Amino acid sequence: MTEYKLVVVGAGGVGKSALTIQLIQNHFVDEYDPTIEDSYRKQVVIDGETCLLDILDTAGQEEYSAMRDQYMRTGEGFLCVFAINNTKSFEDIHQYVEQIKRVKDSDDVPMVLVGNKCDLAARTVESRQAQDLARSYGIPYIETSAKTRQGVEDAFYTLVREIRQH
Ligand SMILES: Nc1nc2c(ncn2[C@@H]2O[C@H](COP(=O)(O)OP(=O)(O)NP(=O)(O)O)[C@@H](O)[C@H]2O)c(=O)[nH]1
Ligand SMILES: [Ca+2]
Ligand SMILES: [Mg+2]
Ligand SMILES: [Mg+2]
Repeated sequence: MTEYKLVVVGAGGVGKSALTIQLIQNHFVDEYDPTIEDSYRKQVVIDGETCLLDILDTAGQEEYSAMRDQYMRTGEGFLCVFAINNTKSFEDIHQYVEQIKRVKDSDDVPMVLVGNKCDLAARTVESRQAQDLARSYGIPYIETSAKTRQGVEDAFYTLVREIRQH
């Protein structure tokens, strides 16, 4: 069966682990344990096709930035996550995308931009601001809440589907 190698990236605390754990294990992680680098795998049917999701949950803490090249070499598609209540995390998205593009030596890398924590009302990144950034990349923008599950499957499955247009 087809295996898809997904990598979840973004600034510390934007909800990468919570997003991944909600997809794979169907519960919300309320506590904040910073990640170094974890792996998850799951068999899912997407558009009538059985496939294996291999998901790498990466470190947002800048301390582990040296590990980025290795996983950007391996990953097939990148979920680029910021939190809609954390403008700096939105501003940090580009540093992840620029490096993925260098490492891949390509402008056409399967990616989805994700504005997470859309359940929270303290919004400082407006959806239109993120839409404009996604448009410049030529990639989808999808808002999510790892807490309520809104958009969680859509974001990951859209990323699968971008690796398939590729
Ligand atoms: N309300 C709300 N809280 C969320 C959401 N996603 C994550 N959080 C909360 O935000 C905190 C950080 O979550 P986490 O998933 O660990 O972020 P991270 O991006 O994995 N951090 P790191 O880069 O250090 O591994 C946790 O307390 C988590 O419960 C969301 O969609 N909504
Ligand atoms: Ca919980
Ligand atoms: Mg984490
Ligand atoms: Mg503003």
